[PDB]
Amino acid sequence: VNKERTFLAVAPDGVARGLVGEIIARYEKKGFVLVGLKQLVPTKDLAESHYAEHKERPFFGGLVSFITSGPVVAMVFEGKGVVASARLMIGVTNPLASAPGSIRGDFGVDVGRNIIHGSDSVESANREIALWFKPEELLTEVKPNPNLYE
Amino acid sequence: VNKERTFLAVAPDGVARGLVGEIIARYEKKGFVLVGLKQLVPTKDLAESHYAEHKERPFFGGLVSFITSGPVVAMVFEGKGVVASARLMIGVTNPLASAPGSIRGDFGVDVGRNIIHGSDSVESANREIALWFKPEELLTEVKPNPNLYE
Amino acid sequence: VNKERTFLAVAPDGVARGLVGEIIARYEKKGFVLVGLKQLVPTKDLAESHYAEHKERPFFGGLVSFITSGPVVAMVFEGKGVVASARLMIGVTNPLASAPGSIRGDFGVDVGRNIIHGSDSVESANREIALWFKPEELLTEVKPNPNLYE
Amino acid sequence: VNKERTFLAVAPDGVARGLVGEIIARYEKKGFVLVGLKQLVPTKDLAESHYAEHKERPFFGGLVSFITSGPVVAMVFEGKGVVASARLMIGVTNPLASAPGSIRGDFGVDVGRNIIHGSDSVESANREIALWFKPEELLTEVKPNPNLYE
Amino acid sequence: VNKERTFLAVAPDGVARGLVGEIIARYEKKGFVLVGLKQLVPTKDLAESHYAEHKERPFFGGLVSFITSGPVVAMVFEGKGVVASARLMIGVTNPLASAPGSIRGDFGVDVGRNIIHGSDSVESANREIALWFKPEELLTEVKPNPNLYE
Amino acid sequence: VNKERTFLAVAPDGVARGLVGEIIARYEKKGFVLVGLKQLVPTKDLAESHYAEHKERPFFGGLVSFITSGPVVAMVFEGKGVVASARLMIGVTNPLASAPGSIRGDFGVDVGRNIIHGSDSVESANREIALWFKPEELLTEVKPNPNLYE
Repeated sequence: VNKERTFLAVAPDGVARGLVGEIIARYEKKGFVLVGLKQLVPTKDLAESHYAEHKERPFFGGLVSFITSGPVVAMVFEGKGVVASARLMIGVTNPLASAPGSIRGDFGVDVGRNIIHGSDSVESANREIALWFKPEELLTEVKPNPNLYE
Repeated sequence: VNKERTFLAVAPDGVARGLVGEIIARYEKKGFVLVGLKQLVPTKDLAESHYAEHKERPFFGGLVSFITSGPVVAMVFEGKGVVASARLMIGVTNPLASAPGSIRGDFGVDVGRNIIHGSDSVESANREIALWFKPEELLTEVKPNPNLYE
Repeated sequence: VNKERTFLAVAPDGVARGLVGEIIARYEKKGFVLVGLKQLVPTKDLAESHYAEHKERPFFGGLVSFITSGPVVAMVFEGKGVVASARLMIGVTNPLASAPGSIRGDFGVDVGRNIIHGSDSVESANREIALWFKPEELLTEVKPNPNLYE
Repeated sequence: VNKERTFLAVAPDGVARGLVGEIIARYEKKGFVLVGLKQLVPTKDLAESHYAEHKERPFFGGLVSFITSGPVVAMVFEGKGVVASARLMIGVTNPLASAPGSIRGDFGVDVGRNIIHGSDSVESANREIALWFKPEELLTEVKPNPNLYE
Repeated sequence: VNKERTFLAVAPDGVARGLVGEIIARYEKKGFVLVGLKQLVPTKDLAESHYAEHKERPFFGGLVSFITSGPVVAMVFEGKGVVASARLMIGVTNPLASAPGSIRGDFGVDVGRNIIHGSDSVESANREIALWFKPEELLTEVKPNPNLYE
Repeated sequence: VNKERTFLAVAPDGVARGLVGEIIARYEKKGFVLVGLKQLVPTKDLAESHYAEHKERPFFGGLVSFITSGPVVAMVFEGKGVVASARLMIGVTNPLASAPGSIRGDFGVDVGRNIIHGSDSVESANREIALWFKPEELLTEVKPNPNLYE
């Protein structure tokens, strides 16, 4: 379905470096539709749930600490295969090993400061969206450019 | 003061044409700091107050109708002389008469579809910000790049 | 009317410097629709008529000589106020005095090599189009992005 | 030989989305020389021959139908290894699986709307060029930037 | 003469903000040729002579202090009317009043941090070049793109 | 360590094609810090040592001849994993086989004219830096953007 959605968050380092518009521009050009958008400084509560998956790891605390250290730009994009597509556009965990052309490949150098996060699955996406956004904050009726899907 | 703020709104046509990231990128590069950001579909109530200034004019109704016809990306930027600066970067009322380099000059062709709106004064900016944003939605402590102001 | 059209020609120097896509991209982003397009090496006959206006001037010969010295990319764009708009985007006769943001302002330095030409009027545009293109080479039914005109 | 040539066609969806200049700009920057260029609305006849290879497949009809549904920008580029090079720059069949940096990777989301087509071989290129262009429409003497080949 | 030259210096703030390549790219695209280039941290001695013109003004000290506070990228560009042209591309003294499209117009907000300096005259250019560069550091034989001058 | 450094040289073909600013801009955006920079026309002596590794090969002479045929822009960048990172951003030996997004992938077509060179190892980097730069020409105290490393 072309109605798939994913959650993307530009971390405090991405915001601080002025990469928000550049990042949004990439997904806009790809043809994905913005369904939700907002800047905010996450609470520890939100941060702990978002990173629940790494809670057994020692670096979990560092993650939670940083994400709540400054403004975060939260977004929801809609489109066919957007979850996997968004991840490909982001690159890999290590920005230094990410290919030129991808977001982290073009702008990142440290794992601990890798600019942006994207849901790694539909289930994960579903969870994160309901975590960061209230249903009323999401576009209900969505219509991509008419030249995008056959 | 470098703490001046202005209200910018990418109208439904700007959003529909995928120009949000491109527009945000311009103000980010200029050095202005994003203090508020969110996408939404404005209510007639919000739309009528926002355009209060043209309420005696017949085109007022067309304005209100269009702004509420689709998603709008609302933003607040902070910085020295940002109100006047943002307007210069946008161009003039008629996109066709706007200089290449400005937003409307580069992307617009019709007055009725001129992509983005920016407060025309500090007083107007003050009013519009409190209209579109709740205080809790705005960044309290702001810190621009350290190489921007002497 | 939003059906106005203008003739644009990237001269041999613009082509040689690889500026064709960059130039077309500017008018595409503005919202104008490509109605005709083709690369060719103009004949002296076509060149003399195109520059008829300067035929009494001594530099007329230099113009005709250069335009026929290499490939030229001929185009027709459609849209509201496109004739005047296209000229503004091009800049002024002297590339050095053209504003940054305009085509010649960004890429030119010599009057004798000013990259591109655009009709200076509707009447001139009408004449040039019929000069460079056969009616069958022009798009009949044109439809701009639906978010461009109110 | 640096005189190799390939056929590239921006499909109706690429044209409709205003990606022509952007696409041409990529091949220009790479150093390839434009030998042929023109916009046109293909006839069913031309469309059926162009896609002859898929004529035994059921999706063949959909291909022919779409390519003839709107304007197409046809081009011929010359240069060393241009056929294989152009394909790499385009990406793979599925735009969603194409790498960021490639044309489809940056702008496409659906197989049925993958923006551009490029010959997959020299033999195929030879055939397609003679299909879309008349010999008189192609540049005879070509000269790339002098700093491109040793 | 197309052999005119001007001195351009990206101040410590321009370097710190990662705008060097972007700035050089603008003059390269314009067609001007780089005749000298180097990064360095200026001595007070060099700084005082460079700003000699403002030595009677109280802000003179602030200028000298800042330019020597970090790395500076010094460059010399050659071309027709480059001195006046370079200034137009830079913008005006107040970055906030500079037009979008110009360097300061796109990236600056404070007079005290206006990214780059360019000689304001041929005489001034002549003086500054001999101030920052040794003759052996400048290209002797220069050859612009052959499609730039008639 | 985030203090790793690598040597990058834009060959005469890269300079001649006006790609210096574009190339520097890529490494600046990545977050690497410029520690050394200068344009020069290398002597045969410098050229022979730089290419010492291929001195037993017949193409060695062609390398030395070309690098000394025109201006070269020499640079030193600092950052975590910059040596390997810079190579990834450059692409592979054959520009035609380099991925879109990488420097050679976007701008090159011939092995003998592949725009830029980057040290292939820390040891090689150490050697090349001391070859092209004098210690006094390199920045001593370096400070990347504060949002780059955790």
